[PDB]
Amino acid sequence: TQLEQAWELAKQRFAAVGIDVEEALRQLDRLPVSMHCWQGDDVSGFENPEGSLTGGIQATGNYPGKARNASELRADLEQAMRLIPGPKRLNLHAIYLESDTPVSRDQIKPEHFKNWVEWAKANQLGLDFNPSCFSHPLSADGFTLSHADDSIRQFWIDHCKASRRVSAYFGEQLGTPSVMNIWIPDGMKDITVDRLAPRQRLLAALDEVISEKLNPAHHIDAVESKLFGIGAESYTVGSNEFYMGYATSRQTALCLDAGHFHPTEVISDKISAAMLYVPQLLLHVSRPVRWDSDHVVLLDDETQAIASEIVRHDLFDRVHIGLDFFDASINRIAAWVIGTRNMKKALLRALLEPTAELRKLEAPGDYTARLALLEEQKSLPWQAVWEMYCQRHDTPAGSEWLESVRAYEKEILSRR
Amino acid sequence: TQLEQAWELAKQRFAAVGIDVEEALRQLDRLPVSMHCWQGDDVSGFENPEGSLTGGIQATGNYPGKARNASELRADLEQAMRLIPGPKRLNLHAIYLESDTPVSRDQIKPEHFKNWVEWAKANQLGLDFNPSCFSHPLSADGFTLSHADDSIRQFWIDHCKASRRVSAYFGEQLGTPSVMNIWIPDGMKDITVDRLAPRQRLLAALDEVISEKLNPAHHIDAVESKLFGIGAESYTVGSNEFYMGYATSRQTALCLDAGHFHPTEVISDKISAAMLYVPQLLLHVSRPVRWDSDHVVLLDDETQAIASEIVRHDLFDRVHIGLDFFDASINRIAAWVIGTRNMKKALLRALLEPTAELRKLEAPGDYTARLALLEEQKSLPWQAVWEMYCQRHDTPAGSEWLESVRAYEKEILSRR
Amino acid sequence: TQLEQAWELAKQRFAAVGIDVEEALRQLDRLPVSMHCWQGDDVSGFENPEGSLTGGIQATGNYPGKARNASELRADLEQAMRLIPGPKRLNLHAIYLESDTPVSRDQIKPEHFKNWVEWAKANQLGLDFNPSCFSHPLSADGFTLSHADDSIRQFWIDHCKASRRVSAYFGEQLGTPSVMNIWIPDGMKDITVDRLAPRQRLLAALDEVISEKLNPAHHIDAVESKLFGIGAESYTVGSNEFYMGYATSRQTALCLDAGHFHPTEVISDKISAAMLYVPQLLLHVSRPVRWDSDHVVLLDDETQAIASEIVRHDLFDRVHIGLDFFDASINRIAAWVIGTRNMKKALLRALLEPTAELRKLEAPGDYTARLALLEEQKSLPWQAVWEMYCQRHDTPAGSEWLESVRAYEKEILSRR
Amino acid sequence: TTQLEQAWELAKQRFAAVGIDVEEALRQLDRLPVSMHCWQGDDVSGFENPEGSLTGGIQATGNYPGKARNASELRADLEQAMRLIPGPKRLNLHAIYLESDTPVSRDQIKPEHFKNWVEWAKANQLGLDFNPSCFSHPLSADGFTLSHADDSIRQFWIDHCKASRRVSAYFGEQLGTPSVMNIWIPDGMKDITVDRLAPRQRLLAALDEVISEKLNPAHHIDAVESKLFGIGAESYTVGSNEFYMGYATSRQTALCLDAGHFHPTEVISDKISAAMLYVPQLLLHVSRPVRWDSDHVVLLDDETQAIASEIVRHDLFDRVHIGLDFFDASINRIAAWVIGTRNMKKALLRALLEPTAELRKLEAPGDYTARLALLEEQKSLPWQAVWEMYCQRHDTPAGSEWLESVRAYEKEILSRR
Ligand SMILES: C[C@H](O)[C@H](O)[C@@H](O)[C@@H](O)CO
Ligand SMILES: C[C@H](O)[C@H](O)[C@@H](O)[C@@H](O)CO
Ligand SMILES: C[C@H](O)[C@H](O)[C@@H](O)[C@@H](O)CO
Ligand SMILES: C[C@H](O)[C@H](O)[C@@H](O)[C@@H](O)CO
Ligand SMILES: [Zn+2]
Ligand SMILES: [Zn+2]
Ligand SMILES: [Zn+2]
Ligand SMILES: [Zn+2]
Repeated sequence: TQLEQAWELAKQRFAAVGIDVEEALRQLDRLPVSMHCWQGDDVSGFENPEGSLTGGIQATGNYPGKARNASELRADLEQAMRLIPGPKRLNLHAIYLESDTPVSRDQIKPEHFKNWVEWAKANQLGLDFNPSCFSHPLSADGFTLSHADDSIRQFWIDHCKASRRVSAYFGEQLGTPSVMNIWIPDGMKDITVDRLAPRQRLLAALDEVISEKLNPAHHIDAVESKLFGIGAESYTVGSNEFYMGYATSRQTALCLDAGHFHPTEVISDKISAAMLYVPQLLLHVSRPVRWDSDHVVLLDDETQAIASEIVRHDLFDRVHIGLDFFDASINRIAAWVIGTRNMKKALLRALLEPTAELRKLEAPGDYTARLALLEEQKSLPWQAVWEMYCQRHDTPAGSEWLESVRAYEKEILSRR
Repeated sequence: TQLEQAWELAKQRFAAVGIDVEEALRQLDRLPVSMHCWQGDDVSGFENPEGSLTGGIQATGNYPGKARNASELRADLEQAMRLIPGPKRLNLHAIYLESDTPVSRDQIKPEHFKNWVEWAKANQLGLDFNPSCFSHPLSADGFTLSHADDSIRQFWIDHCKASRRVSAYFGEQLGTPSVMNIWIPDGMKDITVDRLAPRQRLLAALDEVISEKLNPAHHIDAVESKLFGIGAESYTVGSNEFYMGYATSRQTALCLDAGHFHPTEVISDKISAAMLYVPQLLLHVSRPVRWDSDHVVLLDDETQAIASEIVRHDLFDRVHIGLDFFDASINRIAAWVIGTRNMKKALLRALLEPTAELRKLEAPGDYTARLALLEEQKSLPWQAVWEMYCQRHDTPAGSEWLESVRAYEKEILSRR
Repeated sequence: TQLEQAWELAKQRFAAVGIDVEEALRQLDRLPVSMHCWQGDDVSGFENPEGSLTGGIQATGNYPGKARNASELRADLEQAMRLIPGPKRLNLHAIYLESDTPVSRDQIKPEHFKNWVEWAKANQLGLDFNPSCFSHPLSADGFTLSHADDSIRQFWIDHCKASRRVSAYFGEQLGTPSVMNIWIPDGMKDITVDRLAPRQRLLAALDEVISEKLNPAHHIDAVESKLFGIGAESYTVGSNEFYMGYATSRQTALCLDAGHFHPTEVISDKISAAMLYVPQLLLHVSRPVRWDSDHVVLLDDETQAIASEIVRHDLFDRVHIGLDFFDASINRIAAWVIGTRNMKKALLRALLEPTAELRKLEAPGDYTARLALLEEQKSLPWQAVWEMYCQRHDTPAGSEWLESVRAYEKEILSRR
Repeated sequence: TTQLEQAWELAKQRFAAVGIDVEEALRQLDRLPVSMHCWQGDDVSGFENPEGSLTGGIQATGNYPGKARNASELRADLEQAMRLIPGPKRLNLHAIYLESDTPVSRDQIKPEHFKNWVEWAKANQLGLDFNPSCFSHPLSADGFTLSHADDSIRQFWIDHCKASRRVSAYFGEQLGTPSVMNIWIPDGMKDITVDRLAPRQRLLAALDEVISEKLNPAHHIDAVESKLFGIGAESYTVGSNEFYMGYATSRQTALCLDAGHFHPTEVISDKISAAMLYVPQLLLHVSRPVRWDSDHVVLLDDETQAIASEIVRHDLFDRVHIGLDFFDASINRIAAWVIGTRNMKKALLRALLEPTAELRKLEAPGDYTARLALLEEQKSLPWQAVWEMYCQRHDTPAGSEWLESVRAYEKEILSRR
């Protein structure tokens, strides 16, 4: 009732401002968030779980309950999924393959993802994918695709090519393209003499990695740039410009990770620029805290700004919204929960924006009104709309979800 | 009715989290916001109205309607005040003095501020003050109080000494101490050989400037650092360390300006640290956009942070909340309206936080719940609380205030 | 004699480390620096000299002696040039035209630059050009090529196409291609609603601007990204990505200005990535000081970094080196002097690097040798090498050149 | 003569032209010791628990072989570096570097657990500086130590620090030079924080407790080191800049400024003149951050140079304590120390060779053109020959050759661990 009242009051309020709450909700239903699987087990995977996170990335904290196998992960995702309203997808890492016998990265197969697929099918989730170019013996020098050693490079070329097939298979089965993100950690710790050659090797390898033409309705290739990593602070082969060059020149999607840029730099600004040269965008929405730290997405400035950028431009299809974080210092199910929910709260908010009006004031140089309107948006009752969205998806509206998380912990997590 | 309705619902919602919205309102009214006079006329002042803004600060935009005299300013202020709910104060600069005849900065007197005082009483506003140490022949070298020339330096000293006397007068008259902030533009543009001599002279001058012991119930001295300014980019005499040092040893108030630090640096963090060392804090809430640009204050991450830090620690007495912006690209009144309501909105939300519980969770390492609840706070119905606050203060609840501005503009600003 | 000896020694030290100093000088002679004309008059131009620098760019300080016409400018330039060893070019702005009658920027013609051309011929200078998209009533809104108004746009587009015609003229005449850079201040000062449309317009306009096919051997087009400017702090139409995309897609040259990026962002890193996609690069070596302040180029980390990347990669043809600074607080000739000499020094030091060796150490994981070998170069006698370069070029090797300035000052600048 | 001699003589003249006395410079360089950090020798592992994980928000990156593994190795390693670095040095010790047969609780160390250090110090003519170790420890696992809400955890840390003070004083007493004892804690939060006051308040009262024992300034100086953020502690730092500036001022302790502990673009060279008008002394942790407090080797760069300039400009020979702070585990540790050390010294030399008075004078006259121009020209003045001469005079290799030695030491020695 309370929700209902609150909701009805809000319907009016916004109605008065040319804002349709019901259309907003419906629109929110068209914006699936691809939840990254790796937040479930600290990016450990099933190749070699107990094994060491490498690649300039680090999961911090020692919170208990990480999932230890596929079975647990899915149980975890599910618990998470039932507290997050609306559309979601699952973003899988090659290292999350399910096999009886070990599989050389350069030999993976669709079959090794069969259980995921099936589960996706039963959970009504699309699947996204990623070759795993880190935490590997051959990723030990700090180079994979750009590595000078031909064999090494080949092996990474081979892994990604195969990964494309797994992806293609995902969409074939699921009926939704699987976006396949290519992120390599390649780079240097200190003053480099040759940033050139390594960029060149990368270029050619990427080239080779994409050679195989696959059906766009099943699969999409994306590239992710990064500024620096722990242990590779000085130079990243695959820089922003490198990939911009690449995505543009080869027409692949471009992945923009919110924690991968310079201080003060924001990907929300990059969206509109990039969409004029690259077919599609993949966004790894992350919260960086002074480094690509991978903290949990908040309902904050940048998250909201990203959201607006998407929504304002009706990028329902060319933008694949993903999450990218891995906080190991809190309950991971909650992490996913909070992050996911925030992303959606940010999208809804953007969807409740009287954008045409504002676009309008703006085009007219009425910057006073622009500012004023945007700021007043913040005090409109959008919470009421969020809470109803939750309820229509039979998801807790408020803090109560924590209880569910606290109960699953008790019964399941505490015994791992 | 609707407000009353949303109000009532919010009352319960918050009550459920142990928050008494009524109390919150009462507390808000204990948090005066000191509106800066200079946004009204782009810091032109009345000594030399038309006659260049200098010191590394600048007002941008050529939006019409700026006040041209004290009369216009008070009128503009008043319009602003009626759209801003609750307690406010006016923060004045010396060049805003009123005299028939010109007055040397080194010879200002209370009396050049009499009108101000009477208006202040009429409007039930408190007054704060500031020596004007820029826009002046005597400051064109880029040094005032740190000036090598004994004469010039003496002039600035004397000017600030007189100032304190003005300020002290305000406190006496209004029954509320007047905080007088000390801000100099002293610095260098390029590579500097000696950052020491200027600082030594600044130190000596300030001591000289505050040597006259005045009644604390009437006046308080504050000092504000800065990192860089246009045309004094390389070095700044009164830096952060300089003034933390000064305020700490001399026991003056410390002034923290949100647009005065390094990229990513935040004053929110500084509050709790500084207060452990200085007797009072003066906050210059400002929005920087890649420089000390003085844009209008938004209800954003940082402003919220600021509000939270104050409130969480019951900083009602020791913190003097001020604004510091000067957008000349939009309507000045709106500027003040958006900024002040934004500050108050942040405080109010801060007042509606279940800090005790959060504190307690935090104190137990319950970081999962801290983050969750923190985040869930963002969706509690504070907006209903704000709107009733606006209402109880006969202030517009929403964007309708823009119509008042628009009206005033047409009928009065259009005529300037 | 002293110099002579210094040389021999240096000559030996270096050979001792696989470095041929003769060969460096030779190489240095293959690296011209394009001196920006605008430093001589604080970007006043001849169109409307006494008129007002607009564009989010600024010139600070009030150092006397500014040139006020082509004559002075060329006079000041020559004094500079005689104090700067080796190759140079002049980079001209459209507003530096010479006409008896005022010209609409959309109608400039080669003939408006004939004097510059003949002067260039007499001084063995190549010439570079730039359309002027600021300090103009048609730029007063903060938009030019991306203006929503078709006519304004048109105006700017037109101006640009004409510019290209002047540039080609230069190269046909001079026998070396003129690089024509396109920089526009378009952006917003505050929170922007629509970042997409202005970029779409920009895009289209650009396409139109470059439509007229020119002789590559005479003319080259370059686009220059920027992050933010004063009074346009919140969003910049031609942001990094926009032009990265653009240059790659249309295959124009990319212009990298060292003062246009985020804090801590460096163009030195961008060189080699950009070069795998764009056919050419134009560098605007500048020194930002917490904003694109345009201070004089120092022989510092980034300047040196920039030089290394060029040299390391033998980008003797695809990279066009130019300066970009305008300090109005010190003698302007001095400014060019210090600036270009510095750039030249950075280049030589880079040419003195035992690159093939370091490259090989780094290819082998010999990071220890790398780092040490890198820092030791800093103490080899490159100076004996520089000073000889200077002697051979009949330029002061040392600080003595300050005297020629001081004199010129007296003698000339002093009457202005 | 030797080429070096030639080149020296030439510089000798060039510098005398600008009024600089090269011999005077070298003399001054010898009054500016660089306290080398011991932890670069073993990736901050310590001896308490040599392998067993670095914590507190700092990390050593790189898997370069050879790390020293005990006080003997460390000492030998330090020696090799020292022979390749000219002039004055000091050694900066951390408590975990203690030497004991038995295991010692941090809160109970004693002067006796560093006796070998002291002895070797006198032998080598090194003054010793010190530090309590507040990380890589079970009682520091929650991320709090001196500011921990827990009374016992707090007490523990407090006790260790108090104790650390006695060792430091004992170092001073023995070496005849005060030992600067730096206080750095990793205290902070990884994520959004509710109560930034409480901890800071606790830290405050703890510090007061920590320095309540009156010791001989001639033997001991307490310094406090602020930090912005650490890995796993990115969002809040108890001992923030303002925290310690306020602390050092109000308590008159020295203030530690770590070149890698501040915001993007923030520089410590700027802080020196400011800081010194309020605090008695300064301790500098010259370090090279690369996007985070990563502890990369100090180079001859813009900031290192500026740091030096600021010290030398104000003849800060006694109130400024020049230390190094870096830990790169991806290259030969000896080389690391060597590079960093000489670099600092190179910078210092440059400052000594600068014509300050004239520069200062131009500046005081608004002759900003001369100033800039002259600053730039210093840069191509042959300070190098001077440096090569400082090297020779201290029987340290002048150039790159030092690498050959590191090479050989690694072959024989390092290549066996
Ligand atoms: C697991 C995943 O591939 C990874 O987080 C990348 O997206 C990258 O952003 C981290 O540097
Ligand atoms: C007008 C006012 O005194 C001024 O804005 C100062 O507070 C300072 O923050 C600007 O650098
Ligand atoms: C004058 C010149 O065209 C201009 O400075 C541009 O290069 C741009 O870098 C300034 O923001
Ligand atoms: C080992 C040493 O105590 C440590 O490096 C501190 O100085 C601090 O700067 C690292 O965050
Ligand atoms: Zn990512
Ligand atoms: Zn201020
Ligand atoms: Zn430029
Ligand atoms: Zn340190």
